[PDB]
Amino acid sequence: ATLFIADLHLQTEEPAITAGFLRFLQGEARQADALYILGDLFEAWIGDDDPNPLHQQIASAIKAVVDAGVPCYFIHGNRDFLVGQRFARQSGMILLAEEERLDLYGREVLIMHGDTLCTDDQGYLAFRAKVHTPWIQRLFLALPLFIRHRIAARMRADSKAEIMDVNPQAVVDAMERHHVQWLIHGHTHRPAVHELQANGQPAWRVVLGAWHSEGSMVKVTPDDVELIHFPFLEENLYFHHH
Ligand SMILES: CC(=O)N1CCc2cc(S(=O)(=O)N3CCN(c4cc(Cl)cc(C(F)(F)F)c4)CC3)ccc21
Ligand SMILES: [Mn+2]
Ligand SMILES: [Mn+2]
Repeated sequence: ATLFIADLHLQTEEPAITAGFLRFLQGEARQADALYILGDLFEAWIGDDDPNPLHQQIASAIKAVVDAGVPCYFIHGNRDFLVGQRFARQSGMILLAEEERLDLYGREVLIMHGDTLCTDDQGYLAFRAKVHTPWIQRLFLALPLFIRHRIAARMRADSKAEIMDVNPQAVVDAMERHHVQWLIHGHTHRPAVHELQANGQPAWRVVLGAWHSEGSMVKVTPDDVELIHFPFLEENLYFHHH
């Protein structure tokens, strides 16, 4: 089985999500054929030279899965688009492009984070165009770490002062550009299975859920596609009247 997760938004202020991800990496991920992380693994990223200890804890936990024989892949999200090759080497993950076509047990599946499908939020897509410009990234990464920390903290507070869903035609355009009947993405935080038509045949868009109160993953087997929700920590059972 191949596993897909996204929108974990890991941060030191949310240790329960971190503990759930570590339990997921030590358990379910070890039995998988592969693990794909489709963006927004971290709530924020200002560069691989960030000494945030959470980054090294996550990197060593993913590396343990990679050392256990499970290849791990990463597609950038809107929050952690600055994740680079330094963290990829520390974690053993392979960085993929914003759109990838996979062969999962015979069926061709398109994977992406999903923010590029939300073409109705032109305010966001302008922001995305800027921060994805290579010379803007090189200039930001050259700034000192404490400057980058203060830039990110101010932009988060300013953005805090409602995620737009995908555009239906953008979905059709992507699945026809890649000639696929299956699409998996996250970003929108609306876990669902949508039926549509692409390339003159029925197609399906599978959406991952954010790790808010419980975990979320998509499991693709040769026999089916599964959207699975599970608790973060081990919910130890313990023991009404007639
Ligand atoms: C809609 C959306 O996605 N948002 C909204 C707010 C937000 C903050 C983060 S962040 O905290 O992780 N961080 C990432 C790197 N950022 C950056 C990068 C570059 Cl290349 C140039 C610049 C420059 F503009 F300062 F030059 C700033 C600083 C902020 C991530 C995503 C988002
Ligand atoms: Mn997200
Ligand atoms: Mn996102």
